Amino acid sequence: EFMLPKYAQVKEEISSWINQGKILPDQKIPTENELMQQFGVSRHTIRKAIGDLVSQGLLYSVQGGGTFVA
Amino acid sequence: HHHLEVLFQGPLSEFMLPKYAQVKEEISSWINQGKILPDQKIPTENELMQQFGVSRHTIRKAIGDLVSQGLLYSVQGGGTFVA
DNA sequence: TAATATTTGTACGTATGTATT
DNA sequence: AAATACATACGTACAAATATT
Repeated sequence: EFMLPKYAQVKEEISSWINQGKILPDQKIPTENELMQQFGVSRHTIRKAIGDLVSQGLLYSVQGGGTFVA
Repeated sequence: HHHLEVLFQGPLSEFMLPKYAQVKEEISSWINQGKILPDQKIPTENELMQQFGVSRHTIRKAIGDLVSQGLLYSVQGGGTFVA
C-alpha cells in the first residue's frame, strides 16, 4: 500500500528538503504557520512531524526562533 | 496505598518541570526501579490520565518521548510495554 | 464465529505561556 | 515595546488494532 498518515507525508517531504541539500545545516525551515498552509494540515500535525524529525536528530527547534536543519 | 500520583503544579523557579516531563520521570522511575519488567504492560492512557490528573495529550507526549528513547513500545489496541 | 468493548493512533480545536526577533 | 514563533496543555472526534464477551 501507498498510504501514509499526513504527519508521515510531511516528515517525508521535509526530510526530502534535507538530504537533497535544499536546506543546509543551521538554516531555518518554514514556520509552523507556513507549513500548515503549505500542506493544508493542522498545527498539531506539523508539530508531530517536526517533533519526530527532532527526535531522530534531523532538526532542532529554538523557542521563539524557528526550526533548523541539524 | 494504591491510587494515585501527585505532580508538582505551576503557575508559580528552576525546580520546575512541565507536566509531561514529570510524568516521563515517574514512568521511567517505575522502570529502573524494576516495578515494571520488560514486555510487561504499563497502565492504559486513561488510567494514566486519571492517576496523574492530566490530559490524554500530556500522557501521549510523555509516552511518545519514552518510546522515542527506546524505554517503552506501543501496540495499538494492545497497550504500552517496558522495552 | 460474530459482536462489542477496550486501547492506541491520527487529526484537529482552543487557550495560554515563554523565548526570540 | 510589540509582534512573531515555538512550547505546554486542556479539550473533541473518529480510525484501526487488539482484547474481551
